[PDB]
Amino acid sequence: LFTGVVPILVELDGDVNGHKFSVRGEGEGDATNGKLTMKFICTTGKLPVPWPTLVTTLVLCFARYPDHMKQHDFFKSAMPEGYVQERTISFEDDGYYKTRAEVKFEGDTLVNRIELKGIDFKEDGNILGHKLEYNLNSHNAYITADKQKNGIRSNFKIRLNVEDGSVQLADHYQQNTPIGDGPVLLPDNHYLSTQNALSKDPNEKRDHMVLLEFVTASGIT
Repeated sequence: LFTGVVPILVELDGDVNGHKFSVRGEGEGDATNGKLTMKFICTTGKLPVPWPTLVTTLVLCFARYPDHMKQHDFFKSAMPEGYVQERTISFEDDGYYKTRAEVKFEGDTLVNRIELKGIDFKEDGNILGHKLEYNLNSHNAYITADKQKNGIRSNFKIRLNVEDGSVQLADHYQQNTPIGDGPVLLPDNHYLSTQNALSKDPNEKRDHMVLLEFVTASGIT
């Protein structure tokens, strides 16, 4: 199921401050090496927010969990029926993203289907005003079990690069639960670490993002 390369489809329907948009993505995942390769297209025209602010919303089941941590891989153990991933994201000095997603297999394809709402952004801020560099730093995230809520949680911060040279923080608050609320593997506390390279397709005319990404779990011997 995750042994070799798996095709991925991402579908995101959003609106920020009432501006409606949609993103579709295709690529593949290789959980053996923790590797993702994707191309995302804005199917509604110009993306009304910067692409770097959507990377975390646009499949942690492809993180590399080494052998000794397989008993702590919530994301794969919930497959193929899948999980719900929900986030609140607070942007420094600006608005909020509220996201709900279902991650599951639909046939041979791993599908991430997302709804996003962005509330109370400034029209002339860094997000709606498109003032971010086209880049995303490497980041770490602490993963904990929530036995009460039958799932896992994670709170982490992302550092966005602003075109004036400053840094803008995005505080992420995350919760995952299995689709169907059935029995859930409860991991011990551990970390996920991500590297991501954002680029462009020199022949693509639509608003788009090419992504190469590497995610690895650590923290349990």
